[PDB]
Amino acid sequence: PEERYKMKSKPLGICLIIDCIGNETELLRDTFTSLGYEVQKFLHLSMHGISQILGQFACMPEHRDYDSFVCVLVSRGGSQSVYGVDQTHSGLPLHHIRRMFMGDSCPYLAGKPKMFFIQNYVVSHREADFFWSLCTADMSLLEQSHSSPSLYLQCLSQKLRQERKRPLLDLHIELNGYMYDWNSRVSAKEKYYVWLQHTLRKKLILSY
Amino acid sequence: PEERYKMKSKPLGICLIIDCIGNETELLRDTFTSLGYEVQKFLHLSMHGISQILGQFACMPEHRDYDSFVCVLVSRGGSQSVYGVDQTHSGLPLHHIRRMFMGDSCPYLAGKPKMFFIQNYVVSHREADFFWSLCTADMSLLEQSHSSPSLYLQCLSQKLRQERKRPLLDLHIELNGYMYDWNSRVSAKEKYYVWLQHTLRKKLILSY
Repeated sequence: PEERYKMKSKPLGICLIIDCIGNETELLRDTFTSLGYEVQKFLHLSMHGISQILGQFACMPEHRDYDSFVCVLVSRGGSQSVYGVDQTHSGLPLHHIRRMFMGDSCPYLAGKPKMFFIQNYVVSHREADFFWSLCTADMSLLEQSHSSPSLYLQCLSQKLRQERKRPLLDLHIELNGYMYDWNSRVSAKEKYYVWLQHTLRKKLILSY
Repeated sequence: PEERYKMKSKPLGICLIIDCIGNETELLRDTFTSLGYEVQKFLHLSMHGISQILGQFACMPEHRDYDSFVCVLVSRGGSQSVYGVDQTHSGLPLHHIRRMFMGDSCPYLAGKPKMFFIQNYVVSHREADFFWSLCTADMSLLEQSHSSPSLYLQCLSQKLRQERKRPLLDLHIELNGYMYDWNSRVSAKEKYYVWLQHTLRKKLILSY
């Protein structure tokens, strides 16, 4: 009875990683490579560079042969937007990003789980099958150490790599609990806020 | 290892039902009574009546002895607000509702799952442990038949009553799929849009 997203293709799908800060530390490259994804990572992209690359990945016909898609984005930004490496106050809207992968603009992934994991650093029907995890943290953390991976990326890597058989949603609940516990022990500026929004229609497990 | 919210008290908690339309049809009263909740239902409340009652339920000291809280609200409203039976265009903000049950204003439910299931009809740290399911539907459905329960309430009742051992989140995923399938077969005005937002930190199952 219980429906589950088909997850059998080899690779499971493409995992697009855009790290505009430099602290992703291969954590998710290694994690998703280990889960069976084909990872392509890019560094030092401006907003225009981000759109160029996102546009190209949304158009690949090889998605047709894959069961899912993963996108990891690490960037400075505002609420609901990313700046890439640009010094700006009007960033690339996040909704414009997910918009590029909706069924109409991206037929090849129609009916397939499209997962977005975003680490943002800020200054203090066609929409079914999307998984959108957004972590916001204070920009001061980058001034202190821009090469140190956020706890969100570390925890995400740990959970997916160590418990790939549990549903993604259940792992994310534990990540929620993990971030809440961290937040309760540190100063305001060291905290991580995690927002999750999804339109999944079936149980999603990143493995066979 | 896997954490799960404590669910053993008798009753599991209070289930507050506010039906300002008249179509709840005892579906959730029966469902939650069957799961072990003490149900209290109110009808024909204005925005002021809704706040009066919500305020009283947020203050009950008996929550101290319960493991959770459930609130079902059925009302005409705007986006993110409910009018109760008032003819108005500025309703009671939904965020003002959840605000009344946060840890600071509601210590007795601190660390406990607070579940809100809302059916709205519209014209075309302190925040951990909240589960917020909001269904929006077109007001024209009430003109046609204000006593007919929405499919959202019917499906919710069916899932919880027939599969009380599965986590609430997994049931809600199936409800998502159920609503998407319904939406794909009918006209715009008969559709139901479901928005889910939560801050759960552990697996939530409404039974022992």
